[PDB]
Amino acid sequence: SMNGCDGDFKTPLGTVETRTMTAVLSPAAATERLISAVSELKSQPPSFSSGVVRLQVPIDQQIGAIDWLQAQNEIQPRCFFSRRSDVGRPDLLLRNLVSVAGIGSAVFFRDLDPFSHDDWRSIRRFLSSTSPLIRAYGGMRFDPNGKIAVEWEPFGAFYFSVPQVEFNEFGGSSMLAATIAWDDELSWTLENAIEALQETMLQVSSVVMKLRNRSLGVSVLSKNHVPTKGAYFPAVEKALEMINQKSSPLNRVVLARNSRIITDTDIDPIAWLAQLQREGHDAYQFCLQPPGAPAFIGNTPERLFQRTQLGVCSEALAATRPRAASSARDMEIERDLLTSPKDDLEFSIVRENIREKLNGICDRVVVKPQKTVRKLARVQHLYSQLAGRLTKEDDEYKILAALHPTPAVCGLPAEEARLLIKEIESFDRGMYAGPIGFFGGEESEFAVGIRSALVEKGLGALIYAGTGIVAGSDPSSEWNELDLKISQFTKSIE
Ligand SMILES: C=C(O[C@@H]1C=C(C(=O)O)C=C[C@H]1O)C(=O)O
Ligand SMILES: [Mg+2]
Repeated sequence: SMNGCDGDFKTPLGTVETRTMTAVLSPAAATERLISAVSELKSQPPSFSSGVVRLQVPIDQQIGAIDWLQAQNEIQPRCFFSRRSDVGRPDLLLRNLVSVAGIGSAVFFRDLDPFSHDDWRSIRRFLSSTSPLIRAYGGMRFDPNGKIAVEWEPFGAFYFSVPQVEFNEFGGSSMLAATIAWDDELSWTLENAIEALQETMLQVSSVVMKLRNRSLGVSVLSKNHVPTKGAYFPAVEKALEMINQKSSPLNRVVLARNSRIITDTDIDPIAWLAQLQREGHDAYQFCLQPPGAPAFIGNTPERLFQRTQLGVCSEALAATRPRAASSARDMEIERDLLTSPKDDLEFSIVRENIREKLNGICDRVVVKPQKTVRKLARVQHLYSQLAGRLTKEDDEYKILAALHPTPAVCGLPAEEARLLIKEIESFDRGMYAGPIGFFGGEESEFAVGIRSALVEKGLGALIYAGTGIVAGSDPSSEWNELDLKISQFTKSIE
């Protein structure tokens, strides 16, 4: 492929364009027609020294993108993204993509230095408002200045990629697409790109089985935590005095745990993700797997931001109490959350901090509601949606730079929290609690990379979770909460 960060981001490409083929009925037909479209393009090519050409075949059937991805060979990077069902909740910004899978890279974007405005421009060079589905999938480290552990090395400080071949799932139809990207200045010519693409296309599988199985077929040989429970309690104790004494301004710090599971045979991360998706309501599903890397997957409720043209939306998601088995206990826990003066104050400093980030960029911000409880499968959180209008679409980078990270995954004051995390946590968060999603021309959307796992062949998996330590947090209670948060992974692996 080619690293678009190496490109001349101030010089526009020769073209960025989408070509739609006649619709077919099945994925096997789509794969054959797409092979033919790439061939025809090779024989009647564009002649620019740089460009992006997306060729897409509509499929009349509704096919799950994760089922298509499951059928594919290990052609990396592997991408997956499915936005939230957003059931019943208002869309404050007042054909839609249900899921997308990608294999290979038409162009990728990676650096060891933090994602910068120039990097954002480098990606924007490959997108266009008139090609809405040309999108770059990936994310950014929680802390792009932290020490990178080896398991996170392939991800860099950030990793994005336009798929070589992708499957788009819509409400009542689907689409197979392939993307040709090239830049002679980077010694990745149109002929290089077409040749790489034609090899991948002959490897694409149309045996798209509809998956059902609950058994992943792996035995867990051990489970250990970093930190262990014996190291965690003192760490939370240390944070709690910093908060309650008047030497440290700390009011909130999110402290995380890496739960390591060793398996005999390799976990299939796409199969695992597929099982979280059928059981995951109102959540983002994602996979990011750079070449030669473990697969970063997640099923997260939390939006960092969504942008549609000039409208930007984010949310404040903080505090955690468990769900209860009985209806009366569940409601009592919920009312406790909604009425506690302490929780109100702790949630407010999160909501108001995010509100003002948006307020610094948008003319005016809407907050709705001020405070409710968002109920998930095993936990429930306090919650608030915040939306604002950009003056210009190019302010997208400002949104991203202002919001990541919010106090929901880092803390307050940000400076003192971020450095306590650096000193207390002995593992690399990597892209856990980092932005994960995609850039597009007129639309971009990023989840917060929580409720996620790193899945490594020949090893097993790292399962991540954190909790907000605030005045009055109970170490035993928070430890139990970390177990509840990773429970969607630990149950389904069995
Ligand atoms: C840190 C994440 O949880 C986050 C921290 C919130 C809290 O303060 O409890 C709850 C929702 C998330 O924003 C995680 O689940 O790993
Ligand atoms: Mg807490």
